[PDB]
Amino acid sequence: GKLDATLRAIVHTAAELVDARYGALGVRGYDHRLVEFVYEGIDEETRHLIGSLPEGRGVLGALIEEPKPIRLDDISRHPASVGFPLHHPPMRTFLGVPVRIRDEVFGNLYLTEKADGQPFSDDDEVLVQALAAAAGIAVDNARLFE
Amino acid sequence: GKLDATLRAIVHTAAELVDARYGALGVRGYDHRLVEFVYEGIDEETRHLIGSLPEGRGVLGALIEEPKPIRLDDISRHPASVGFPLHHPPMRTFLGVPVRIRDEVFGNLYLTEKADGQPFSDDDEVLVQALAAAAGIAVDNARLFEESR
Ligand code: HEM
Ligand code: HEM
Repeated sequence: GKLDATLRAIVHTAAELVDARYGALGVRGYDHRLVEFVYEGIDEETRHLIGSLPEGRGVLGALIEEPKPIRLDDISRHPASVGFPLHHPPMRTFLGVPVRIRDEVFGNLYLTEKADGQPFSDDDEVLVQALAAAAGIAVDNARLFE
Repeated sequence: GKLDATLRAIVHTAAELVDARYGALGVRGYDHRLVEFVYEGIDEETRHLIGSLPEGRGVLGALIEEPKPIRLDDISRHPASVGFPLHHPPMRTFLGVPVRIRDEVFGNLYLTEKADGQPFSDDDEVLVQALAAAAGIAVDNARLFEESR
């Protein structure tokens, strides 16, 4: 539509910008279930194989509690990592930022598997922060929340 | 402090993702002159020989005085077209969107010359809009202007 289409554009744009194989952005509602879930790097066939949508339970729920960008050379190092459900493709390098405006958080933007086992840089972080802010404006524009 | 590197990254990713040969991002000051001019797709002979920075005099200011994106098959069939100074590459397809945040317009981001003479698409314009809004965030964060502080 308009939000979905802009969210998809951001995820695609961020992955390209930071040169990541995969990207997602989830936006969650009042019940903490997703309203918007947009992902890059995986076709519809593997998507259906993965099955359930994420619960945002580990590193990603660290991202929503904190407001902090999370930038990791290996996500399994992080205390709150829970690992991946079967068929989900393996990923180690992780760059995730919150999607936000004012003191409101809507969800997150996250990228994995930077080309060759290269770590994400701070350059990369600032770009993903710029795009996650563009995503905050887009959600706030669409309204969606009280 | 990364502002310039950020904009150069944005312009580069824009041009490539939309298949344009050329792309540029200009931010102007309170005095209507460029503060930042980022461009992609040209050598140094050429850049030196274009000479003078653009004044934002035609289609580029159409984007200035009213937001909304401009997407054209042929630059010269916009009633604002001024043309190009000598040495500047000829450009026919155009895709332009204002760079901005809140009620502030800091500049414009633009692409020309989709490969194969193809025209810019809606999807092309959506992506660029996304990158331009991120560029406005980046200009805003940089506290370059008083309506940021
Ligand atoms: C294509 C880009 C994707 C990226 C960048 C991505 C990222 C991640 C990351 C970093 C984790 C780590 C969990 C942790 O250790 O805390 C994870 C787990 C998980 N992912 Fe993905 N993912 C993608 C695609 C998908 C898709 C398409 C689905 C499902 C339809 C999905 C569903 C899940 C589920 C159910 C988990 C278990 C954790 C949870 O519920 O939060 N992912 N993903
Ligand atoms: C490489 C990416 C570039 C793009 C996409 C681009 C785009 C354009 C476009 C579309 C116009 C026509 C405006 C109109 O006719 O209404 C134009 C004109 C012009 N360009 Fe470029 N340009 C690029 C590079 C440059 C560079 C590097 C310079 C100077 C160093 C320059 C200087 C000018 C000048 C002086 C004009 C005449 C209009 C004005 O003064 O605003 N251009 N350009």
